[PDB]
Order: sequence, then structure tokens, then C-alpha cells
Amino acid sequence: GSHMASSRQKYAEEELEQVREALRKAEKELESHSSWYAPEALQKWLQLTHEVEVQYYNIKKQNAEKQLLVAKEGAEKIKKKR
Amino acid sequence: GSHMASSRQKYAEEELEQVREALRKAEKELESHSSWYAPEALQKWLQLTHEVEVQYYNIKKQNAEKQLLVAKEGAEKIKKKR
Repeated sequence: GSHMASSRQKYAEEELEQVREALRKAEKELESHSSWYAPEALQKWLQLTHEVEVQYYNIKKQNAEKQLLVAKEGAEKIKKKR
Repeated sequence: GSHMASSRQKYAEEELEQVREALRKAEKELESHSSWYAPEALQKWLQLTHEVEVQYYNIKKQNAEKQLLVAKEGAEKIKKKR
């Protein structure tokens, strides 16, 4: 049968929150750290996070949109029951 | 003194990795889950992740750029010592 979403929904929620919050959390570190300001260490840290998150936003946004595209359609084509 | 980056660098690395990899990890779930395809549960899950990550990319990208802007300049203005 379909390994659907019930228990996995929690993992989805828990990780959704963890992923987004941890990213922002780390930015919170950077500001709380910028209270004293580090050299290239700080610069490199957030710069990597920034170039990575943006690079990844592009790949993941397109991925996500397409992944759900095929899933959304695929699911509502196959799931026609209650 | 400055609460600088040495031990915090590891937390930065560990969390940078955890944040980005967990987001992609969760996409991996979605595809491994789309192998069977869930209804609105799947749709809602990734759609939220997508709208959130993009909303947040915008806020965090601008934040990060400005946070390091002030930190980069501020730090290299203050840190002129070895």
C-alpha cells in the first residue's frame, strides 16, 4: 500500500520547523556574535550560509515545485478514493 | 573581550550543515514518499516548506547580507590587531 502521511507528517512538521528555525537561529547567533564582531571567521560563516541558502533556494524551490507537481498530479490521479 | 569565533565556529559548521542538509533531507523524504504519493498531506507539506523557504530566503538573504555588512565593516574597523 501507499506509505502515506500520518506519522511521517509529524517528522515533516518537526523537521520543517527545525530546518527553518535552525537557519534563523544561526543568524541569531551571528547577530549575538556581531555584538562583538568577529573577523573573516564571521564573514566566512554567514557568507557561506548566504550563498548556500540562496543557491539551494533556487535548486530546492524548483525541485519542490516540480516534486509536488508530479506528486500533486500523480496523487490526485491515483487517489480517487476515500 | 570579544566573544569571538573558535568554538562557535564548530556550532556554525554543525548547524550550517544540519540546516541545509535537513531541508534537502526532508525533500528526500518527499520524493521517497512520492514513490507512493500522498494527497493534500504531501501537497501541504512541501508547499509550506516551499513558500516558507522562499519567504525566508528573501528575509534571511537580505538580513544576512546586511548583518554581515555591518559586521564585516564593523569588525575590520575594530579588529586591526593580530
